[PDB]
Amino acid sequence: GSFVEMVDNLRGKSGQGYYVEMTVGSPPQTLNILVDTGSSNFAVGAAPHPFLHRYYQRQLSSTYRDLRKGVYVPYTQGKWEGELGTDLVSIPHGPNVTVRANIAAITESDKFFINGSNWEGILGLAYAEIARPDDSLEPFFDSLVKQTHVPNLFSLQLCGAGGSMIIGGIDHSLYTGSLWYTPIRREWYYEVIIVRVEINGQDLKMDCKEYNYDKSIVDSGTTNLRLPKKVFEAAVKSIKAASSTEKFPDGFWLGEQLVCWQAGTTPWNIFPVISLYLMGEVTNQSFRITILPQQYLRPVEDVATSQDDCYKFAISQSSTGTVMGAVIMEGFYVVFDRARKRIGFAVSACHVHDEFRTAAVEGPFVTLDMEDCGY
Ligand SMILES: C[C@]1(c2cccc(-c3cccnc3)c2)NC(N)=C(c2ccccc2)N1
Repeated sequence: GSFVEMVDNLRGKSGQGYYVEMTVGSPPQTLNILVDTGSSNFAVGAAPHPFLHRYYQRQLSSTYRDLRKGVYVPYTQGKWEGELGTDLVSIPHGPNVTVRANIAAITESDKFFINGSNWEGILGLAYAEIARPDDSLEPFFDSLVKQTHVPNLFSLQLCGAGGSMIIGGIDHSLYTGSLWYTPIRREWYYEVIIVRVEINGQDLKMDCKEYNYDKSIVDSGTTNLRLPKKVFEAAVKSIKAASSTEKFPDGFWLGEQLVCWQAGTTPWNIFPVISLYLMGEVTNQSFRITILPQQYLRPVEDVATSQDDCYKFAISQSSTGTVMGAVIMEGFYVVFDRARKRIGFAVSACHVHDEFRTAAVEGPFVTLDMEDCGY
C-alpha cells in the first residue's frame, strides 16, 4: 500500500470536513473518520445516535481492551463523553499496516455529529499536549510511527468541487512548483507564524504579533479562515471596499447568510485575493500562499437553491487566534513534516484558478526591520 494507492482516499461534502475510511477492532469494523489536524484524540461514535449510520461495537471486537478511564470533551457549544480503551486500527487506503491505538468510545454527545456529514469519528492528528484527558494519552499518529517503520510525516491534499491523505511521504504528483516550509513553532496544535497579510497586494500594516494573537494554527477540522478580532475587521473592511460595486447584507459578512448569483455568473473579479505570508526556515525570510475568492466564498450545495450558485463568506472572527482552515488548505499540497518540525505548502493538482488569477505559493520575501511575530 504505497502513495499510488493512497491518492483519492478522502471524501467530504463542503463545510462538513474531509474523512478517511478506517477499521477498528477484530474482525475489522469499517468507519468514516474526519481527518483533523486541530485535535489529538482518536474518538469514534460507539453508541446509536440519530445522525450515525453506524458505530463502533466493542462487544463484537475480540481485540478490544477497556482502559477503565472516562473522557469528557466539551467545545464552545458541542460536547462528547466517552470511555477509553485500545484496539486494532488500520487505514485500508493508507499505509499497509495495522496498529494498536487509543480509542475514545463516544457513548454520549451533544451537537457533535452532523446530519449527513457521513463520518462517525475523528482522527486527531495534532500533538499529545492537547490530547484529552491529558498528554499521557498517546495520539494515533505517535502509535503508528512507534509500532511501524512509517516515516514521521503526513501530507494533505484537500480538494473542492475529495482529496488525498498520504502517510509517510511526499507524493510529487500531487503538486507543482516549489514546496515552501514554515516552522512548527510549538508541538501542540500545528502552530505556525504569519508575518504579513495583504489584500489585493495592499499590506494590512499591523504589528505582525496581531496576526498570531494568541496563536496561529493549520486546522483541517475547521472550515473557515478564522482571524483575531482586529485582523478580521481590517480584512472585512478591505474586502468590502474592493467589492463595493455590490452591496451585501451585514449577515453575509457575519458568515451566517447566503449570497446567490444565477448559475455561472459569480463576479469573482470584484473580490480580492488574500496573501498570507508565513515565516520561512531562515531569519526574516518568508513565503506567501494566495487565497482566491473561489476559496473564501464557500459554495453551499442545496438542491432547492440549485438554479443559482450560492455561497457563505468563509472568513470569521476568532477569539482563540488565527485558524487556517479547510478553505485555506484547499488547492494546496500541505506537508505536515513532524520529523523536521515544519509545514510545507505547494500548489496542488486541484488548486483554484480562473482565466485571470490562480492560487499560488511564492517566495522568498525579505524583511529587514522584523521583530519576532509570535506571542
Ligand atoms: C474537534 C473539532 C471538531 C469537532 C466536530 C466537528 C468538527 C467539524 C465541523 C465542521 C467541519 N469540519 C469539522 C470539528 N475539530 C477541530 N479542529 C475543532 C476546532 C475548532 C476550532 C478551533 C480549534 C479546534 N473542533
